[PDB]
Amino acid sequence: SKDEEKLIQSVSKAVQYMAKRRIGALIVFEKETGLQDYIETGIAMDSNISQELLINVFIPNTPLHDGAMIIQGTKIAAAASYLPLSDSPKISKSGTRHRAAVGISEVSDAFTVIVSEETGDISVTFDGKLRRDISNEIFEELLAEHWFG
Amino acid sequence: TYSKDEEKLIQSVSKAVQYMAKRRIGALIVFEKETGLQDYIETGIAMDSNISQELLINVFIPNTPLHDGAMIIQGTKIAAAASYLPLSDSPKISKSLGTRHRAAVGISEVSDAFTVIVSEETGDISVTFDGKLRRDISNEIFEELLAEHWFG
Ligand SMILES: Nc1ncnc2c1ncn2[C@@H]1O[C@H](COP(=O)(O)CP(=O)(O)OP(=O)(O)O)[C@@H](O)[C@H]1O
Ligand SMILES: Nc1ncnc2c1ncn2[C@@H]1O[C@H](COP(=O)(O)CP(=O)(O)OP(=O)(O)O)[C@@H](O)[C@H]1O
Ligand SMILES: [Mn+2]
Repeated sequence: SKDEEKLIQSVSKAVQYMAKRRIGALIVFEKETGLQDYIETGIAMDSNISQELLINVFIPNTPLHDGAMIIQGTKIAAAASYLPLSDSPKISKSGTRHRAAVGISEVSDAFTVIVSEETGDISVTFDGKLRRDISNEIFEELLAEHWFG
Repeated sequence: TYSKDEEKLIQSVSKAVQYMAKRRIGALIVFEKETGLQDYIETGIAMDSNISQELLINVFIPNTPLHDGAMIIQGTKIAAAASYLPLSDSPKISKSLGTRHRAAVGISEVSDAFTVIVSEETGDISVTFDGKLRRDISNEIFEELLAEHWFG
């Protein structure tokens, strides 16, 4: 819908911004698995969403950059939350934010996007499986589909 | 005298303003009284967020989109960031002063809002209300003024 696409653009434009600037980011989009347990380990925001706020949160050396940001519907549920970590061998040993995204994907049906601190690649995790280095067009397609759809 | 959650907030704000004072990070926070600032809210970015010391710090970090302009609070929620306020033209304002000070004042003039400013250059905490700017208040005085202007 017309309003849903503004949010996809807001999110998609923020991760592209952080991709080029090499800012690591970890954003969880809640489906039907309740993530209120993982929200409560972070800082509550209950915030509306905007490309500018998404970028501010993940600025390095800031309080909210540490941990995952959790989205519930149209609002920022929390920032700086910690997700559990998977120990599966398929994970390449070459980041923790990648560990956290797979972790939450094994324990929930959430859709998580990761931007790599070192490479700037856009990766996603859902259904316990990591999808690495996807293009922006592919990312918007998947985000639209898992987030609303 | 004040509710436990009400005191949660002050502290939150108070710890955020102190952190930014020592680091010389400029900040501008407007607390809405009864004059509606929705016109000034609409010039920023909407947030409608809850308050925490950590978010207040993130907003005003230099070189970020949300740092330039004012943060406007309505009750318990951050209404918007990067809002712009009118600039005072009073002759008494010192040429030495920053735009934001100029701004706070301005806002003071046309509304009954309570505005706090931390100067990038000195780290001094100043507050604004009723067209009057009171410079360099101490942290203890700031919590007193904020509590009474914010929650009456
Ligand atoms: N429980 C948890 N759940 C989710 N994310 C976490 C987490 N603990 C830490 N993080 C994220 O992990 C990031 C830091 O990871 P680090 O301790 O620097 C190992 P790293 O990610 O491999 O660094 P690198 O990516 O540069 O190699 C933090 O910035 C935080 O965002
Ligand atoms: N109308 C307004 N309302 C609120 N804040 C304002 C404002 N106009 C400017 N500011 C604040 O003023 C600060 C910049 O001070 P200025 O006097 O404008 C030097 P500047 O060139 O604008 O700094 P810049 O280097 O960020 O451009 C900005 O952080 C912004 O926060
Ligand atoms: Mn200037």
